[PDB]
Amino acid sequence: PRKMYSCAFETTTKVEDCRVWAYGYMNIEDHSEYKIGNSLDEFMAWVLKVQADLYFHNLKFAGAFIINWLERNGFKWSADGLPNTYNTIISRMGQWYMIDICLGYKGKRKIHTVIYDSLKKLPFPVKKIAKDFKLTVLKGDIDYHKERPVGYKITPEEYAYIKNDIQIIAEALLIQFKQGLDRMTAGSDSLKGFKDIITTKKFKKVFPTLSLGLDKEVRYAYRGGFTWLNDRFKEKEIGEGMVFDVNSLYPAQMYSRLLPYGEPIVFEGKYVWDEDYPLHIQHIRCEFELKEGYIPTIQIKRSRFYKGNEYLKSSGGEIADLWLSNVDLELMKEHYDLYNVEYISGLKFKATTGLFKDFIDKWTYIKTTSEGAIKQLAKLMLNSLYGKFASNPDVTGKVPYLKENGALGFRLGEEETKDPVYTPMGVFITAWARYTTITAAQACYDRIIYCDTDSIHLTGTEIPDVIKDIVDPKKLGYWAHESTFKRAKYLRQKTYIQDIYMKEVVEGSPDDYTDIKFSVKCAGMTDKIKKEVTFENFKVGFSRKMKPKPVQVPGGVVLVDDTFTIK
DNA sequence: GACTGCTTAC
DNA sequence: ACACGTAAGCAGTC
Ligand SMILES: Nc1nc2c(ncn2[C@H]2C[C@H](O)[C@@H](COP(=O)(O)OP(=O)(O)OP(=O)(O)O)O2)c(=O)[nH]1
Ligand SMILES: [Mg+2]
Ligand SMILES: [Mn+2]
Repeated sequence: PRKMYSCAFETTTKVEDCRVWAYGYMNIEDHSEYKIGNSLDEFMAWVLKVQADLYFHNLKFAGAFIINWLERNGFKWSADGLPNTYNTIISRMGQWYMIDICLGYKGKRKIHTVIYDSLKKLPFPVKKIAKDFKLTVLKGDIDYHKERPVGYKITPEEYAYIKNDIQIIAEALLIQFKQGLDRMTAGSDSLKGFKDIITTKKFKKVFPTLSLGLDKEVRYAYRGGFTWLNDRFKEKEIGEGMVFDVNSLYPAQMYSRLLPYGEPIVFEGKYVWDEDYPLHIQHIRCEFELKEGYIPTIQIKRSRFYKGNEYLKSSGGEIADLWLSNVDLELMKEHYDLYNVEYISGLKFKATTGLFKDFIDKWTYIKTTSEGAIKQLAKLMLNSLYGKFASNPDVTGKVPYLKENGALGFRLGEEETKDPVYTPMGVFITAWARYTTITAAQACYDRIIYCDTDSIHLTGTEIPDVIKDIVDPKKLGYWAHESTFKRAKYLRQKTYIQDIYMKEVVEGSPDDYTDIKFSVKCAGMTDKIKKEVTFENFKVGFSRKMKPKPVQVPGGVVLVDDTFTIK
């Protein structure tokens, strides 16, 4: 059995002088076996000898320093596991999962140390993990702005902080390990846990591995959340209003909607109703016009004729070439007049409900009876199961290298593909979610300001009748009354501000409130820049050079300030 | 445009 | 083989 260590670095912040000044490691199963020191050389000597599993919190950061050292001390990158090489799992999106450092083989047994990201299991800051896992946490922080020359000696206080940090993570990881949550990521524990419940034999039967060609066809119909701002309210100062948000929307669809399973049947032309294959994806070419009084529902991506984020009123004289689930197509027919519809071909599926019951019951109970990180973890188990079913087969990743200037660079690796999980489930989970949210928005047409995926933002403070019997703060698939606001302003998708009514005892109301809480929502905008925002300055053209940007420099990674501009 | 390489809102 | 998802976005290179 391989030993497991919780590890951390403390690093300098200068582009011209980027290095580790402190490191710590601690045996997760024996806290007495730990060590803190001021030399990366000393840490990496231990790394190469220990032949164990290491965890850093935010491997993307520490990993840069580790790979900088490896490239300087005779290691090259290799997928083959050759002596004096290292392998990585770094995704196309720049997510770090693994560094596997190989010293060679004794016979057929690999001599290696593997380094994982604890952030993939526990995606919270260390102090938040301590608070919600109820672990010991020291008050205060290391001063990162302090000058620290090579050989700088670690103070007793700094020592205690490093030791605390690695112990918090060690303790939290062990809590999860002893629960059987032992995979390298939350998502991986999620899919495995679901397979444990239904059995692997049943998984294979009910969710067969589709061919890459068929999977690709299915994925044409795979889309995400309905995120939409009503033109009527775009960039206007709004008065009183409210937000409702579905409790676990996608898991609620998984729980109760008609969903596909098994091998699809290919058909040509228009789908013909088949009660045993009641779900389908249809390939069409058509033109369309939005019906008066209906919310637009069609957005077209990867087309030279359309803005991909724009919900379309009209096909505008071009032919829309679409692969659509039956859920989407019926919603399209409800909201649009369709013209010159060419039904080309498609795929039909067997379907049933309840395939995720026990799994959803388990994690919902945990979600409903927990708070903070624990609640958020339960939420992630539910949502990552959906994600795992729609896992892209393309697992091509990034290959690190040391460039001439001594900083790490990356190149796109060789094409790698893995088996599809079950992409039709992904297609229909999101289609039903879109249906749920859009049906509610449409029933609130007179008051609807904005939707993002599973929310409705409404003018006025009275609960609409369409959801009045299904408002609840926790219950699966019910609408939580998220907030009531005194005023708001919506510039564009995922970009809005609200003055929310609050009460001290939490969410408040126009009659009973003690405080007004200014809330900024803006995709891309980081926390310090949000603190700059006011009702007055929140507008297209707003810009602040205060967005931290991680930059590869010689020795590792530093944060430098970049701009964020509302363009 | 494609691409790299980051963010937050779901 | 390991490795949850789309969406909307900003700031760059070539
Ligand atoms: N695959 C995946 N989907 C997510 C994730 N976060 C949100 N989503 C999708 C699925 C969610 O049901 C949906 C709406 O997000 P919310 O933030 O409202 O979470 P949800 O509604 O699940 O729970 P809550 O509203 O917190 O009770 O967006 C994620 O981390 N992974
Ligand atoms: Mg939501
Ligand atoms: Mn929700």
